Amino acid sequence: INAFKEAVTKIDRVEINRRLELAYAYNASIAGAKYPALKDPYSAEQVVEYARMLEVKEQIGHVIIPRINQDIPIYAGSAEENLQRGVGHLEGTSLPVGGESTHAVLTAHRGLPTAKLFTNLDKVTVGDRFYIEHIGGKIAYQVDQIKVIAPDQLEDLYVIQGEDHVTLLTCTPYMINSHRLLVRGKRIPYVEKT
Repeated sequence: INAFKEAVTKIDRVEINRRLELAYAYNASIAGAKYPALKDPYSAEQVVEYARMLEVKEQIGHVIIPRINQDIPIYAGSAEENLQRGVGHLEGTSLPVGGESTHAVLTAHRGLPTAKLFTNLDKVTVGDRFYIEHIGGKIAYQVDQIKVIAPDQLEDLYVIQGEDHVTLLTCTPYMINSHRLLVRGKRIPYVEKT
């Protein structure tokens, strides 16, 4: 929410860059494999510390989607704790700080009575934009692909070398959840202007 934007301003640029660098290294690591053992976010299988460097007052950034007027905190891992309050990052996929050979997967709950979250993620079209905001600032994506897969298929979630992507992942059809609707953005130039 607001505790992020503010809490961020209070941190020193050097500290920030130290922390971003640690994330880039993580990402470069993931990019390098071979394929990470990826695991259905929608199950208990046991706090998470992989993304400590990005963590600022519990979150690691914010996901903005103008088309559906959503601005949702992001939390590391996909524990139900976090899916109750916002989007959860899927451990094994790139940290959502961007860079070539990264593919971050962000996942969210549809239909919750508390928050809407990715409830209206079906209204998102190719062409649309969303933004990840993190300790580093705000980066921009343009939806380049929307795809419906079976729950045990994952090829679509891996890093694509030389490419910079973020996928918003939810369940589908609405209220049947036999499948997974993936909305994947592709990094585009964005000059944050006051």
